[PDB]
Amino acid sequence: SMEQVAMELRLTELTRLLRSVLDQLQDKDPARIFAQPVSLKEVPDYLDHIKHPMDFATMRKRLEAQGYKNLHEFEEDFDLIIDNCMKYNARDTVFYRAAVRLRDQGGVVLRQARREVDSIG
Ligand code: NA
Repeated sequence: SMEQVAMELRLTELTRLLRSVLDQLQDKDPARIFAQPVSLKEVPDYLDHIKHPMDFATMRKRLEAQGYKNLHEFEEDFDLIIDNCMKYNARDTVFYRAAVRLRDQGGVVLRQARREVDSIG
C-alpha cells in the first residue's frame, strides 16, 4: 500500500530528526563518558545495580534501525543514560557530575525537539 509508504516516509523523517537531536545531545558529553555501554568486563557487578543499561552507541544502533516510534521512546533512553549514572555513581564523582551537566544541557535540545515533532507532525 501507499499508506504504508507515507508512514515509512514520516518514520524516516522522524529518524532523520532524531539523528540530529542525538548528535546535539552527545556534543554535550565531550568527555565521551556516555558514548559506549558500561564495560561488563571492567564493571562485572554492573547489572546487579542497573537493570536497563543505556548509552549513546546503543541509542544510535536503535535509531538507524528506525526503532524509535516517537520522541517519548527516544527521551526514555536518554533519561536512562542519566538516571543510571546518577544511581551507580556517588554525587562527588566525575561521572555523576557529567550526567547532571548532560541533563541540564540536553533539556534545551529536547525542549525544541518537542516543539519540532509537534510542529512537523
Ligand atoms: Na547512588
